[PDB]
Amino acid sequence: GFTSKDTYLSHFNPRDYLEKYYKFGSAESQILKHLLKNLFKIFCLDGVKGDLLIDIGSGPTIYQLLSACESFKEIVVTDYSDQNLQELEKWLKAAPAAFDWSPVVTYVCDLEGNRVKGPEKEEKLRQAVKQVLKCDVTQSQPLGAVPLPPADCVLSTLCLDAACPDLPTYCRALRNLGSLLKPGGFLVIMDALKSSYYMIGEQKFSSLPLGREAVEAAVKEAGYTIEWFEVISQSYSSTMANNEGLFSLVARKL
Ligand SMILES: Nc1ncnc2c1ncn2[C@@H]1O[C@H](CSCC[C@H](N)C(=O)O)[C@@H](O)[C@H]1O
Ligand SMILES: CNc1cc(C)c(C(N)=O)c[n+]1C
Repeated sequence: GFTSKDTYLSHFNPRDYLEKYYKFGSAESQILKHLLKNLFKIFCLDGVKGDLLIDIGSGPTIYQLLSACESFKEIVVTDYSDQNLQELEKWLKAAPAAFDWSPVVTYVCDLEGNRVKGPEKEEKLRQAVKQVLKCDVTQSQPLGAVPLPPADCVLSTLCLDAACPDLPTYCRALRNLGSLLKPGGFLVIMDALKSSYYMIGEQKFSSLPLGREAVEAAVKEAGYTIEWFEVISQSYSSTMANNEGLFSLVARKL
């Protein structure tokens, strides 16, 4: 009774997803602001840095990487959907048909103290992203046959509830992402709480409805130690999903 992963290849419209959730012109904008403040805190205020960050289930979005590119030499973006990766690549290659992230970029520049302007920030992100890869979090080797050095950080925003049909798969996915991480490496997860679906227009997608206790327990079971865990009550618009807030966590691999 859960969305099949092949539905992501064919029925997840990347430009419609961006239009629906990331236009930043709403509950969606309030959530985006909070996600950005947390990412800024992690990568710029806390010591989350290194040579390599792997972003898991990036979809067609870059917002989750804007603060990260200040702290990581290389960012690898990954997703199950080739269509999502193509939409991402349109922005990376600064193509005229690319999504306009400029209000989000400006917001991050403001958070970071206006040290740089939008164009410099976008260029820094474009230079950090060297690889755009296929991933499947449900597999023991999420990146398949593709070899990568162990990462300093694995980040995943709004992916794991959508990718995991049940709690045992969710715990296994956390172990699978851990295989990409160096010992003592950072795991950064942000996702919806108690959400059983989300919509992109008329297209419905399943979500695993987890509470904060189940998320914490799965992260400890998967071999991590939690540094901090935050719950926000703000939910997406009623037309989009049925979540009861969002969580953010930073953990280290044992
Ligand atoms: N098994 C799986 N492994 C990896 N990615 C998967 C997956 N099942 C679904 N996904 C991806 O999970 C994403 C959910 S959308 C979240 C996109 C983005 N990180 C954001 O913050 O908005 C989609 O891009 C979808 O292709
Ligand atoms: C904004 N993107 C969202 C939003 C929600 C609420 C869910 C979910 N897990 O229900 C998944 N995605 C990918």
